[PDB]
Amino acid sequence: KKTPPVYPVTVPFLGHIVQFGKNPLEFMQRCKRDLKSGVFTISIGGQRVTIVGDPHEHSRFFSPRNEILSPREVYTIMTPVFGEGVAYAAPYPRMREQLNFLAEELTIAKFQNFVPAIQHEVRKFMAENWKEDEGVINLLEDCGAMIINTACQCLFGEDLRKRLNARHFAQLLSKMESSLIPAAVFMLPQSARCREARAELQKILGEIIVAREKESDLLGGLLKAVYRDGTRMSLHEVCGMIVAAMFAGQHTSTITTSWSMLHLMHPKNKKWLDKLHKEIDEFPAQLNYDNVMDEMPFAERCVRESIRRDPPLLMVMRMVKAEVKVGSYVVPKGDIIACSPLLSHHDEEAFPNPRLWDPERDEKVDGAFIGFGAGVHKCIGQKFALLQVKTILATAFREYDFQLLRDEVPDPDYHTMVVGPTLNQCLVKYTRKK
Ligand code: HEM
Ligand SMILES: CC(C)c1ccc(NC(=O)O[C@H](Cn2ccnc2)c2ccc(Cl)cc2)cc1
Repeated sequence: KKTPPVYPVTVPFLGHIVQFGKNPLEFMQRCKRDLKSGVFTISIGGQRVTIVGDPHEHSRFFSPRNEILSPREVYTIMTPVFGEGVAYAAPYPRMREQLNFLAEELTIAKFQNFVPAIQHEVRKFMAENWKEDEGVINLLEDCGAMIINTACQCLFGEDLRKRLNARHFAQLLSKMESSLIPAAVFMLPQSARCREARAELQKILGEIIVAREKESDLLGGLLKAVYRDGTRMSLHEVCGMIVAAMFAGQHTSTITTSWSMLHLMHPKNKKWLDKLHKEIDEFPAQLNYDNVMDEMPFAERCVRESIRRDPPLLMVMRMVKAEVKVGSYVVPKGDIIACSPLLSHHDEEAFPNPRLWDPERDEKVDGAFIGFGAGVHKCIGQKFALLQVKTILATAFREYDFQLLRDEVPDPDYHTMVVGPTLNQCLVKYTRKK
């Protein structure tokens, strides 16, 4: 009549903290089987963390509006990176405007100059960093830029990038994130050390609008935005949404792209690689949007299966404000309710052989895949990242072949906020192709 089962903890203060850390997948795979339930409640620090790990129930986590399931108090962490009154740090109704504000820029209105834009960008890095017909790549780090390069290129305006190069906008981002550290979702020089990089970027920004006025891109659209009460976003409000737009893209999509390339370059998986080829071969250098979008479905599957196997975002969380029932269990207001792409995508009814990479697999429980989340919190970056990644792939597997130094694919380093493949494992020997 109330609640789902709880897991053993040997010593309380710790809870499950290192048991999670070592391997969150193993740990969760264990708990689920051992607790004979897809829905179960673990504990961090005498804080209650009840996971939603049975796929059929995802509706229960992703469907309810923020009041009933509220994300803010979980993501409070980002407030300094995003700003104090933005995204979650903003109140929800006003936040919704921000999401649609952002959404009206990733609107497929502006996607028409993107493809030819990121493509050219992929080459510019390749011809300048991939120089020889014999190759070195730390693909994870090389995709890190190729991603942040093409994106800035796509969303940063000509007058914007000159001032703030792609190469070193990363530098600000990767000085903002360093603020964000482990073990904070359930519990300063850097507050400053990061505030500085944000106040920096911000003035770098407010100094561009003056040149904008006394005289269009993500920023362009963002300033032309007026709220419900006919307000316009303050300097530092807009500043954050750019940060947030770009933070969200950089790692996920880098990882997604790397994880992606890896499986395809692998000898294990090379009927796919040549199925990619039967797909992208008759396509020319001239990449138009119809090509990526209308005529790249197989390649899309790969990227999706990449994200399926190893979701870059292991957990997503709400603070249970009202109390919500899930299957036959009930989640008590005061609990943190979580839902995990990582665990869910390894349910075997949903995804048989879940560590196997099969682009041409389909979810056998409708809704299982939650890589881009679901319900009232569906990712708004999805079609864009999907378009970045697809085009990067096409361009690269275009004129090239790839080899992995290793006998099999890198291990998911679960030792970060946003999980991608291992760093020291991700080296790849490139050779040129015609
Ligand atoms: C490419 C890999 C990506 C993955 C796997 C991903 C995954 C997700 C997930 C799971 C959520 C919501 C889940 C939760 O709140 O717990 C989400 C939300 C969001 N994503 Fe993404 N995302 C990706 C790329 C992007 C990109 C490229 C953008 C922007 C260009 C973006 C912008 C957002 C935004 C704005 C939200 C807010 C949704 C909300 O909380 O209401 N994401 N993403
Ligand atoms: C500007 C406004 C609409 C806006 C509001 C919210 C977000 N949220 C957001 O980016 O979520 C990222 C994860 N993510 C990565 C890819 N897609 C999503 C995130 C990571 C870690 C924590 Cl703790 C919380 C959130 C983005 C823009």
